[PDB]
Amino acid sequence: RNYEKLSIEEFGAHLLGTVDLDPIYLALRRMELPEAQLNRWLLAYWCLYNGGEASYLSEFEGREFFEMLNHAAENVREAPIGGRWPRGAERRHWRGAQATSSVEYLIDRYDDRPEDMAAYCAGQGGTFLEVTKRVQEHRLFGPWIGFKVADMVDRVLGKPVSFDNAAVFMFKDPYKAACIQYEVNPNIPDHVLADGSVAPRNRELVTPETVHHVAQHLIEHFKGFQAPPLGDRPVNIQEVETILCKWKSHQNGHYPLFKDIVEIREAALPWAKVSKTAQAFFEAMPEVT
Amino acid sequence: NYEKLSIEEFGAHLLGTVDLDPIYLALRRMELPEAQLNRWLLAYWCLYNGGEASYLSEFEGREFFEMLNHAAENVREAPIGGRWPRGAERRHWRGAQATSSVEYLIDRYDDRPEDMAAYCAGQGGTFLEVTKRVQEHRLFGPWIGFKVADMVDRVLGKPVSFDNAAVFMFKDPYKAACIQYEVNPNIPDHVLADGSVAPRNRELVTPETVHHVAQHLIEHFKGFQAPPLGDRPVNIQEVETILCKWKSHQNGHYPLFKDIVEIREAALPWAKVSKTAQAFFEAMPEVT
DNA sequence: TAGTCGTCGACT
DNA sequence: TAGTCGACGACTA
Ligand SMILES: [Ca+2]
Ligand SMILES: [Ca+2]
Repeated sequence: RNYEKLSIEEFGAHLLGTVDLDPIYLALRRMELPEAQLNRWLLAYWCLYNGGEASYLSEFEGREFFEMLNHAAENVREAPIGGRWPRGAERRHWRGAQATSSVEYLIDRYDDRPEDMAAYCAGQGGTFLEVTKRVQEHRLFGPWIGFKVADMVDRVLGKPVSFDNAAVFMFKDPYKAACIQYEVNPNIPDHVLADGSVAPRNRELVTPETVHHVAQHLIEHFKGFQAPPLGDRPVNIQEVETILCKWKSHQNGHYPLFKDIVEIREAALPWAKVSKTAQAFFEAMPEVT
Repeated sequence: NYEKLSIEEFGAHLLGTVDLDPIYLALRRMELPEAQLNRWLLAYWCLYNGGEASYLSEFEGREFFEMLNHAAENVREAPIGGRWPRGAERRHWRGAQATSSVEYLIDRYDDRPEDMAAYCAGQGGTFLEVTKRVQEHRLFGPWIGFKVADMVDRVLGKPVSFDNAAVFMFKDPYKAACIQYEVNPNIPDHVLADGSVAPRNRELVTPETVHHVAQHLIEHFKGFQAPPLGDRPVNIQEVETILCKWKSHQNGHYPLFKDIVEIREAALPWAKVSKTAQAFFEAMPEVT
C-alpha cells in the first residue's frame, strides 16, 4: 500500500505519542528481568535483533547460552518455533562465517560469563564515544549497533550515557536523513556559517556542522515531549536520531505508521509459545492505537 | 654507470665479500652484553643507522627512550653535529610517525627497553610467528618484521624456521623473484600441477612461481655457507637479500660493495662520541 | 627492502 | 540504521 508521507514534525509526534519510536525499550523496562538475564537477553538481541528469540535465549546460562547462540549462528538445526533461526532486518547479514566467527570471538572473551558483555559495554555509562568504542571491540559489531547499544545503555539499563554533540557521529542513514532534512524542511532555519554565508540547501553538500544544526533544531522542536520509555527527560539526539532515520524510511515507502510495533508482535508471537520470558516479552509490548 | 651482473655472479659477490649483510658480522664481533644488544637493536630497527644505534645503546632504562624520542623529534642537534640521521630504509621514521612509534614503545616497555627485542626474539619460532610479534609495534611493518626475524637468527642465534617464507617476502624481493622468472634462463620452467608451464612474464608470476624461483636460487647457492659464521647452507633468508639487492643493482642503485662503503662513512663520525660506536666501526668488514 | 590511512567495490 | 575484506593511492621530510 502507498500511504501519506508526513512531515518529520508530524511523523515524529506520532512516533513519540504511540511509543512506536522504540517499543522494545518499554517492553524491556516492563519485564524487569534480573541483571544477568537482562544482559544475556541484550547480547542475544544485538546479534539477532529479534525480541522473542532473545527471550528464549536469555533463559540459557553460561556456556549453554553460547552453545545455543552458536546454533542460531549456524542456522542448520531447526528453531524451537519451527523453521530457521530468524534475524531482525537490521541483522540480516549476521550469518555464515560472519555469525560464527562473531560467536567464537565472544566465547573466547567471555567463556562462561555471557552476562559480562553488556555489563562491559554498559560500564557505569560514559560518553557516547566511549560506549560505542567498547561495543565496537567485538567482532561483527560496528557503528550502527554501537550507537544502538549506547541508546539502550541509557534508556534500558539506566546508566548515564552522555550523547552531547553525537549528531555528527550518527550512522549513515540518520545522517543522510539529516542532510535531506536541511534541503527539504522549510521549518529548519538557514544555517548561517561563521563567514555570514548560508549553507546551501542541497543534500549533497551538507556538512557535519549543518547536520548538527539540523539535529539541534529538531531536538528543540520536540522539547515538549518527554523521552520514552519512562519520560524522565525531554527528547535529545537519541530520539531525534531515530525520528530522523524512520522519517527517511517513511518517505521512501518503507515505514508505514506503526510498522515497528506491528512487526515486533508478529515475529514474537511464535516465541511466546516456547518461552515464558518470550510470553512476558509479547505481553509487555505496547499495541497499536 | 656500472656493469650489471647476473644474480648468480652478483650473489656470489655479496656472499664472498660479506657485503650481503655486514651489520650481522659487526654485531657478532662486538659481543655486547644482553641488555645493550637489545637496546642497540631497537634503536637500529627504528633509525637503521648502526653508529647512531651504538651511541643510543649505551643509555639505559627511561634514559634510553628519552634519547630515542630526541632522535625521533630531530629538533635538538645530534652528538655528531647536524640532524639525527636515518638509514634510507627508515627515511620515513620521522615526524608524528616517529614520535607515535616511540610513545608506543614507552607505553609498552616503560623502563625496560631491553624487553622489545627480547619479546620479538622470544625463543625463536616460525618466521611467521616472529614477524607478527615484530609487527605489533607501531611503525613496524612487513619489511622490518622480516628483517628482525632474520636478525633474531643471524645475530641473536635463536631458532627461527624460515621454511616456505618465499611467498611472504617484502614487496621488492618478491618483485625481484618475479623479474627473475622472466629474465633468468638458468631458472627452469615452472611446471604447474596441471602440467602447464607458467609464462616467462614478470607481470603474471604467482606465489607458487615465486617459491619456485626462490627454491632454485637456494639450490644454486647451496655451496655457500651463510654469513655471519657459516653455520648452515644459504636458505631463503640470504636469497631474499640477494634478490632485492640484485633488483637494485639492475636499477642502477647498488654497485658492488655499496653497503659496506655506505655504512662505514655514516658510522665513522659516531666512533668519536661513543665507545660502542668505535667498536662497531672496527668490527665492520672492509672492502675486498 | 616503509608504514598508515581512508575510500571503494565485492562479498557474505 | 551492517560489517568485513583486500586493493589502491595519497601522505609522511
Ligand atoms: Ca535510534
Ligand atoms: Ca634481507
